[PDB]
Amino acid sequence: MKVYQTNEIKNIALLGSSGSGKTTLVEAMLFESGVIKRRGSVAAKNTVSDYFPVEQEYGYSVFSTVLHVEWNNKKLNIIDCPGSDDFVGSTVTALNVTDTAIILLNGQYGVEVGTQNHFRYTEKLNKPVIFLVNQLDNEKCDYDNILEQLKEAYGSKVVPIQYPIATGPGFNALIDVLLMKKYSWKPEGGAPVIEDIPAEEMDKAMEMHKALVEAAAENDEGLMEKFFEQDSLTEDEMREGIRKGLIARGMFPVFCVCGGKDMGVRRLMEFLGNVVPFVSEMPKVENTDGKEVAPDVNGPESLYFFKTSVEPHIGEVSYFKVMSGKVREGDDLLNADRGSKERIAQIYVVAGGNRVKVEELQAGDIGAAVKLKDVKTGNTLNGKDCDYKFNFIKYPNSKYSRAIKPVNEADVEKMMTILNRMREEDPTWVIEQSKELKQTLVHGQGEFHLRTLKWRLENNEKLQVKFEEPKIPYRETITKAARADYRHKKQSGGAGQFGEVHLIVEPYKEGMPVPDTYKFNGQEFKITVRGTEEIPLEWGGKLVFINSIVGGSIDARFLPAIMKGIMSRLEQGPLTGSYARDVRVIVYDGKMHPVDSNEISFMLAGRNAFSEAFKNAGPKILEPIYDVEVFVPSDRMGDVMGDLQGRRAMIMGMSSEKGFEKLVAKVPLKEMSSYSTALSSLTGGRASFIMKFASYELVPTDVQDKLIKDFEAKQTEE
Ligand SMILES: Nc1nc2c(ncn2[C@@H]2O[C@H](COP(=O)(O)OP(=O)(O)OP(=O)(O)O)[C@@H](O)[C@H]2O)c(=O)[nH]1
Ligand SMILES: [Mg+2]
Repeated sequence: MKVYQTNEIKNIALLGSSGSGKTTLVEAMLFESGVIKRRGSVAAKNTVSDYFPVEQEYGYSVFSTVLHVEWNNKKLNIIDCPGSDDFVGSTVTALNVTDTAIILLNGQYGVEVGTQNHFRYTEKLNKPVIFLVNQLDNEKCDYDNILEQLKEAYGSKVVPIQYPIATGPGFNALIDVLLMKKYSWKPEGGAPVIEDIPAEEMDKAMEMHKALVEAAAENDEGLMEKFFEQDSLTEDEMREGIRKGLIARGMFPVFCVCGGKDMGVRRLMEFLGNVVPFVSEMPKVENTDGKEVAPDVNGPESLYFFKTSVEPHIGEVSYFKVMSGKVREGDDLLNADRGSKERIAQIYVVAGGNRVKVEELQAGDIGAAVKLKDVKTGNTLNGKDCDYKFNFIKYPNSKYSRAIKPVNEADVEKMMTILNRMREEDPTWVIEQSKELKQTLVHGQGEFHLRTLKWRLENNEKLQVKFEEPKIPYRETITKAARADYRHKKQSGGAGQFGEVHLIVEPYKEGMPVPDTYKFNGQEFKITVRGTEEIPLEWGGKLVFINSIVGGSIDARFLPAIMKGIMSRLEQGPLTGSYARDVRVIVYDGKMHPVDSNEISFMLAGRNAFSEAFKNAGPKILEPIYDVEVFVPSDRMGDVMGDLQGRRAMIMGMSSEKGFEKLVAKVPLKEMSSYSTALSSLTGGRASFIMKFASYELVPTDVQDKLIKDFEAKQTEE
């Protein structure tokens, strides 16, 4: 409730591999700061962070939780990312908002594949990294090995700050380097018995202290001058280097903490409030107009909303971060996107699932608000003097897609509303409503990511849903030139409705002009350029209606009747009932009755004539393909290439980058239906791929035959 200044706040986001001790460490930090009363164990299913229903039934974190700990004149805006693999949507969301990332390492395991994955996100976003070793009570541990495992993984910038005397359940003291003191503890935990380093470990402290002061010296030019003068920095002069070094991204500290037994948590909270990048020194964020927005406390107020947790039995809560300015209760704010004139009734400060009414949130601090009208994720709310509108968080591309569908076709509207709300909760649940496919597409990050969406629908809102294979957008085309003739006449009403049009059909490709000669069955037809028209279609492709009526043999105003007739049959498609594309149509000769021919006469004449041109020509089916850039380790490069060779892929590139590689391919979309599941199995969760549409190409005939037989099988049900 106590209003915190700009210099007294600081943003941290917890990262690390799954099952490393992030949620449990959060519980200890809140307990030692007095936010909660008694610790709740993850087995007891009463933790502060994992307060969601789905997040409890699994037993591990699903949604990152925003929460704070009050310490000595410093407030920490900790965000506890889930740390899994299929929930990286919330990891990038929290890592853009925050200003420093702490990576947790499991002592028993060491540097897992989850640790490697998250550290790549920090490199992408240029965020500080502090390595934090946890779970030191497991006997299957060796702190020397953990640094040894990590020393080659990342550069020599890594320097330790603490080391335990000995691991195992008997661990109750760890020798520090930053404060040159040994911190003993009791089995209950929470009571740091500060005590000067013993004689045996006195030898081990100096060289790392010499190493530690050396690491912080090079970070700042001024501190290097102090190194020459005094040859040693004791407490605070070397603390400034870590501030700049983390900004410089050239110093990764290593810690020790037992989150299970609350050993070092008080020391951990003291460190972060002591030396991390400030909200001011962190590289300023810029809005969509290029203005380098700075964390100015006195500037205009601007709310950025990034999380919209709608956890049941509490209500819709929309978290926000203030990029600049300050927020008083009962202020006036304008929605940058679709301005609804929102008035924040009362702001809140959030500590997991528990909120406390507060009267002010200075710039660069995370907050919360409840019961808003028209605020969605990504909407920026700001004052009337400035029209700031932020868009700087780019989520990773989709990696797995299924078409959701209710068990009964009566709750479709309800399922639309729920999915929209959950897309608001997690923006990575990309939903596209394709009219051509006539299906509700759900996009995520893997097979497991969409299963979590299913579970929330099944339990929280009591709606049954199922995931089905998504339809494929197929396009028709033709191979070789051909033609046909057709004539029409009907004398059941008034006029004869006479219509006869001879037209030539051939594929259209850019760069090749139309010839004036066509060899059809040992006969010659003359084509002249009377009209060059290329109408785009709403479903992609092109249509060319080159006309060659000889000087006015047929009426020169009756062409539009054929125009709508062709597209009527072009939309359907004879081979598979799908849209066609890239066809150049040549119309030259026809027979026209002087008075009995109207628009409907030629519309039917053109339509039926065009329909029969395909089966005399060569029809084909086009399969969309996606450019794929698989980031794969060198160890499993061979197995990944083989699988692509089973996907009818095309090897195009081979990039040797660090320990990993980078593979380029053009894999058909149908073969990419379930690749994220398959790629993880082959590699072991150490690879990622990116899809990118690259137009339609043809298919081998065996694929073509499979489609046509299935197409008629559905029609037989009538
Ligand atoms: N041996 C040992 N185990 C611990 C310690 N602290 C926590 N654990 C266990 O480690 C497990 C890891 O659980 P979490 O910390 O909740 O997992 P997380 O950090 O939220 O990451 P996710 O599993 O992806 O959600 C928990 O079930 C704890 O029981 C510890 O100090 N020593
Ligand atoms: Mg977790």
